[PDB]
Amino acid sequence: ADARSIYVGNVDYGATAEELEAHFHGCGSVNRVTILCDKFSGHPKGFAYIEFSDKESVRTSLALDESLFRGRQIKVIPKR
Amino acid sequence: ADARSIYVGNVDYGATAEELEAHFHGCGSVNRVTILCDKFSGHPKGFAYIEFSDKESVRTSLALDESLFRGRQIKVIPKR
Repeated sequence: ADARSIYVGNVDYGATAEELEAHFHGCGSVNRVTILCDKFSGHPKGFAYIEFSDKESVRTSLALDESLFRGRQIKVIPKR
Repeated sequence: ADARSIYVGNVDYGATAEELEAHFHGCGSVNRVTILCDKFSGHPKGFAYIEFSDKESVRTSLALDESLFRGRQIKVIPKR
């Protein structure tokens, strides 16, 4: 599961799983979206895990590193 | 951390951490909100963890079991 997952940095407290899936939908079938937020107002502090159905989607999704999601650049790496 | 946490059942793919914190804000200071979704369209399938700053907020938050959040009744229990 972690081998089929990416970490997505710079995700805010207004993000939804539907929005995240929609951002990564072209990379492959998504199994689970986990959003983790440590701030709920003011400057955001959080990230997400996207778990793809197939391992191959992970490499594909790396092209979305630095993409704009909800008005800010996201960091995309394989889940550490 | 798990001793300071609740499981929140029946959370949809349109929920945000800010909305969840706002629902539980009266129970005590929140440290982290984790949203976990297995469906991103159609009938939702997901849940959340709310990690409170203080253990005492967990018992308090149990009163919000069956409360309406985003138009549906949520299930609130101490994180298993």
